[PDB]
Amino acid sequence: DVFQNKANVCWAKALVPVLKTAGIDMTTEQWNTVDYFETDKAHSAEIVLNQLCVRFFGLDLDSGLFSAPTVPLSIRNNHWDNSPSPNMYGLNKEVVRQLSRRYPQLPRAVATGRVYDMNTGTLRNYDPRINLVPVNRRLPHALVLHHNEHPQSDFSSFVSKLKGRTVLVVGEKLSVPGKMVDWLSDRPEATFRARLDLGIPGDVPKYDIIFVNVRTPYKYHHYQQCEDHAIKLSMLTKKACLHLNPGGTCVSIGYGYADRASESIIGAIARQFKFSRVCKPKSSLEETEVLFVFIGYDRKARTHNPYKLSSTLTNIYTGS
Repeated sequence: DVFQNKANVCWAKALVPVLKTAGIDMTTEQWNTVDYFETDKAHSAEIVLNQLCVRFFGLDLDSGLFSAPTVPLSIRNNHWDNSPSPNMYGLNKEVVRQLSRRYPQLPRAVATGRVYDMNTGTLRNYDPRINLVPVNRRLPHALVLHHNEHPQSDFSSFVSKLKGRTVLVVGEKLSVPGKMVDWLSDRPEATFRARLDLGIPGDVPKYDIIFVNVRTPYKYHHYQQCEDHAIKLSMLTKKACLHLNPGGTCVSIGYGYADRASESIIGAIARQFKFSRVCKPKSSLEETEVLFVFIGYDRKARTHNPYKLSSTLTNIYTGS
């Protein structure tokens, strides 16, 4: 009803009873501020929950604010529902009590379904721009000071320069001279034509190089753009690993890993390759944009290179 004309928002439906525990009752207009709701695309109910928790209460899920085992979020088939399951969520009152020490007005917000404004300590009506960043989370790298309006980047040259015979370009079209290029996209010209919100089709083959040429809109904050891109990291970039030949390379547009999902996904991917780099070629104009470069798909157990990518992101984003 709130959901009329929507085919792929079962993730928003599964959330309804979860949000209701924090007094939250989303209108259609409020769901419209989640982009995959507006464009009616498949999404993770857990990433969405994290994102709403930030917007509402200035904290992400790691705070435990929704850790009560009240309502399950489950995936039967490939859609979300509330079918019985150990993966349970719900406003946790003990955590609210503990947090009210630092945020005395938070109990009121989770009772009202209003926003707890981290900047002012007061209540507010919903708007996605009040709590831009979760305050319980130590970001693992710096974020840009400024974001401007630049022309879209072109990575043809960068992909050409990579070792590899066969290339799968995912998302936007890219011509890559000297390489055999398959194009995966919902565009009708595509070599393999598919809905990308469903992820990489199991039926696509293996490649020496996969390029995820997918971007996410900057709307109002670096953190916002990085968290909106996360579902794409998971559905495309992470699945790309199952379509690499031994020693192949995965390359992906990105905005860092400010949010917890992205950080989890990038780590899962990085630990499968001999090398993990962050590059920002002289073609990447947008300030928040980077390429994640994973070379040497070998799935050998090695030691954790985590501060390397963070340092590099930090230097990039502060300009250093």
